Amino acid sequence: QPVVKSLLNSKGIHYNQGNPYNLLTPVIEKVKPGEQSFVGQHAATGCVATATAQIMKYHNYPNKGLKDYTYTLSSNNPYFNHPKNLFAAISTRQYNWNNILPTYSGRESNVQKMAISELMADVGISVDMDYGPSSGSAGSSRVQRALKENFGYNQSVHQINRSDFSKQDWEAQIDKELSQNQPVYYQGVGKVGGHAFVIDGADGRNFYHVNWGWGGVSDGFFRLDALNPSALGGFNGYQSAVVGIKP
Ligand SMILES: N#C[C@H](Cc1cccc(N=[S@@](=O)(F)N2CCC(C(N)=O)CC2)c1)NC(=O)OCc1ccccc1
Repeated sequence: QPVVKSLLNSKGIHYNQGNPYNLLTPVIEKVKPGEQSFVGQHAATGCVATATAQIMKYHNYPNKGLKDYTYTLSSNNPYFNHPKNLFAAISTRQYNWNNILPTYSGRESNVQKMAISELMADVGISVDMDYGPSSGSAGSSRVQRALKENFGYNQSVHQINRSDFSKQDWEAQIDKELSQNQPVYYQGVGKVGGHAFVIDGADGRNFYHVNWGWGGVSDGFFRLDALNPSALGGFNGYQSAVVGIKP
């Protein structure tokens, strides 16, 4: 195993799901029965969209979108009135990656805040995001499609499932991407549900650096079968990844 210092940290890339990243997500319309109300608030960007956007910022690509996308919200969603359709005019987008900053603390211009909110909403719509105070997505299977068809990433983009490999071969896939200066999309499921994040480093002793997409919270080094962030209370089952992410 090679040693690779965290690729996202080297570029100051630290995104989150709340403000100002979610200023263009759908505004919540209903109160989930018996729950405290989130009406009038923008939905979370979703960890699937945050992890993908962090990878896209690392490559600063694309300058122009390739294809629009539309989908209909799941009728199960208790936060919006149905039927609810969402649309992103990605094919007309001129992404200004000099306005899409590596991280936001609130001191930024509104041109810069709207630039990252544009990307976060475009990416989220591209992966059929189930919006809410927390926002969910199928993850890897839609990330690989969206990066290729909507944003024109390389044909090398594809999803790999943990159940298809030995432990050695699975880690070898991750190690190859990192040594190519290519961060890796990753996701897993725990008792509380699933989460999507980014692998961008390796300690050379089977610990991997993780960017959970929570603005830096619990970021550090973890083993692939012990992805237990302290912010939870792990995402070690049904693990999948998207590799070969490059222009
Ligand atoms: N931010 C953010 C969201 C947080 C969130 C929001 C709502 C529900 C939820 N829990 S889920 O119950 F829906 N869960 C259990 C069953 C699993 C399965 N059987 O595939 C799917 C995942 C998690 N994260 C995310 O969307 O997880 C992507 C992901 C997708 C597949 C696998 C791993 C991760």
